[PDB]
Amino acid sequence: SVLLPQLRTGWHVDQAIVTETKRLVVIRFGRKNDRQCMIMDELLSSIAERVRNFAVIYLCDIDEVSDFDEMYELTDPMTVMFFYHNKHMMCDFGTGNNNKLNFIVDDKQEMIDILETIFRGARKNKGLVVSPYDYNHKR
RNA sequence: GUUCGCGAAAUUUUACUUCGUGGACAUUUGGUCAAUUUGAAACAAUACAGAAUCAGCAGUUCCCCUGCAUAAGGAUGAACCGUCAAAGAGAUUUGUUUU
Repeated sequence: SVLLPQLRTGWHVDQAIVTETKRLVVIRFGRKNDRQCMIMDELLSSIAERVRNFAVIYLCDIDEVSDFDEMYELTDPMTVMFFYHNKHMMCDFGTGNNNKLNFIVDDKQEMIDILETIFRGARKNKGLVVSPYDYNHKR
């Protein structure tokens, strides 16, 4: 958890998205007290060093910044989201919501494969990517 | 209350109509192509998932064979033997077989 930096204003979020051209921007929207928010914080905290080349991971709190709540429709304790060149990325996970992310991923390798596949499909301008894993038993 | 099935009646055995009877009798979600159009905001155009394959040499790493170099190291053969050159001056001797 301490490994990943946190974004304390909406402008740190926005500039974090704008100033980074060549690698994905991954934000976890959620609060420190939640049960599901710390788990993806640990999972993403282990993965950050492997992936630092082709992606970077940041942290955002909903109570700290409530500005994006209505715009991206943030519900559930946590939503992970993926941004490439200011463009919100999108991938059909089988969860029925191709936007953002909700559930807690299990294995490191499955999440690194999601990051890798979203990245690779993102370099081609492709809006929708198809994950190798449809988890929809979860949602 | 809806259908399927069996028994009874009114008529031409199956058929309609009604009685006695055995089941079956929920709705949704997980279902978005991406890319592009100077405006009070709609899915209307514009694409439309088409969103290179055989062969050759060389080069790094080790091994062997054969050359040439270099550093060291060895083995053996080779018939004949070492304390000047020129010019000038002085001193001593010099009848017949092989010319």
